[PDB]
Amino acid sequence: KRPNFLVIVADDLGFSDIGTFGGEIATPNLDALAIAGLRLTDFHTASAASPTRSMLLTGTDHHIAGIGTMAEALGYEGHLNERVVALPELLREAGYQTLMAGKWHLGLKPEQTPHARGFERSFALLPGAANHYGFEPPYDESTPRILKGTPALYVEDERYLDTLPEGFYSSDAFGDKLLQYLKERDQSRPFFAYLPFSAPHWPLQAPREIVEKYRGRYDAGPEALRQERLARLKELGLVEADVEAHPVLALTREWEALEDEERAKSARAMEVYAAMVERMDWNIGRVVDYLRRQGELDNTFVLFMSDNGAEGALLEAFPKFGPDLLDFLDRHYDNSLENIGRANSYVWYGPRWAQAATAPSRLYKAFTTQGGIRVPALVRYPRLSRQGAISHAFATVMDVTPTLLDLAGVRHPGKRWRGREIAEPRGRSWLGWLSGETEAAHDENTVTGWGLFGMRAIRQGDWKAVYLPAPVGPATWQLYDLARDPGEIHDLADSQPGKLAELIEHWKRYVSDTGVV
Ligand SMILES: O=P(O)(Oc1cccc(Br)c1)c1ccccc1
Ligand SMILES: [Ca+2]
Repeated sequence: KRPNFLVIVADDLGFSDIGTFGGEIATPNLDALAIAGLRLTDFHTASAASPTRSMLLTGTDHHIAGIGTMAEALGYEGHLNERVVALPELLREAGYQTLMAGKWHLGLKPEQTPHARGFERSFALLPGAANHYGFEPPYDESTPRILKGTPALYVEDERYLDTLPEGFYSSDAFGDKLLQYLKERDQSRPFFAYLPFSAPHWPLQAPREIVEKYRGRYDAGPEALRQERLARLKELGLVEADVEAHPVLALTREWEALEDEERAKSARAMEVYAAMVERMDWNIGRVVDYLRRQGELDNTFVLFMSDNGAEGALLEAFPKFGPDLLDFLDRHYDNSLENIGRANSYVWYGPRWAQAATAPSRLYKAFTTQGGIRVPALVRYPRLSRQGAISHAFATVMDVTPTLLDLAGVRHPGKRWRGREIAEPRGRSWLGWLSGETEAAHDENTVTGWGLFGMRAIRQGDWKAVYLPAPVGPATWQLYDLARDPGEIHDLADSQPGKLAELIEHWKRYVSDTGVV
């Protein structure tokens, strides 16, 4: 009996959003998995979506894997490249049926789809985002660049779909298709099921009957929400009782300065966001419940994670996502209070709502601070001894591929594969740790880097240096002790210059080992 694998990925979901991670959002199915399983407080991705995915499915750094930056902002090919082999390719050759429904974000062309990169069945959104209901604006030269880059471009296997079924809603469709593939499976061989949702990613959109469950829940605003989330994190033991939260940084007006109408719309956005997450969770339950009734769940290793920190961006602030985003939305969408959440609305919830969900951490998605890279994760697999607990052991998304190969009885092919030279995993298997033999998969000497959009981080043990350029940081290296300062508040660069210079060496090594530009 070799295990099945179920890897579920939420898109821009925040660290404390779900119930068992401190949240008020209804997530009964993930909560059952998390309390019985092991929850992780020091698990890491990249600061953004496609880089994190490139890493999940190869076991090495996104700069090696082809996503050195996002395609949309151009191993810098803009897709998963031929210098790496992908987990599903490896498992498919060892007898696993490879199944996916969800967001891909690792290439748009035939030779780059899931069906080209190791999946026997796949239903995928290829770009980084799209309208959850398939409602499309007009496309021409003049359409905002951010909209031109996010059409509802789906594929099933090799067939690019020219229409979507009626009632299409992204999370419900991904639940539907993965269930179909599981029910159609060969019941006497194991599976690798990959369930990358595009929820709760903008535009924020969800069925009204779920949104209505949160009516008025967010009327006290995002600081009030942050205070609730931090109290609950502490109460549950997810964060140390006296942790100092990083201060909230935003260029928008604070809740109390806002006019009544603006508040009503901003709260309605966060109501919609909550319904996205509950509705995601509902589709996760349909899949998990089917596996359970089949007698398969207990020999399934289940991993759930978000792909980056919660999304604080103001899409109207990046004129390269335009020209004229807001004017185009005014003319083509209906963002009135009543309509927010339907197919022809288009909103994002902004920096303050997002910081409520990353607290105590500094900032959010697209930064190299812990706000952008520390994400919620859980593992439910009852053959592991380390279950029912909360672990603060350091771990990354690069650890997953090695772990699953290990569990599957499969050797990584080393440096050549299908007659091409290839990269070897930078992560470490979780099996010694999760099987209870060791306290963690890494130690006080483990070195890890990040670099993206001109920001840097370098970590060794619990020591981390960060580099944020202008206008979002001081354009210099800052040094943090994450054992004492999870908020990355107290810069130690002057009190501990030897430690920093050491980390700076490690950074140069990372640049040269990974090909960072
Ligand atoms: O994965 P994505 O959500 O990532 C980012 C990263 C930095 C800033 C922003 Br805004 C979105 C994204 C979605 C669609 C097109 C381009 C990028
Ligand atoms: Ca994402």
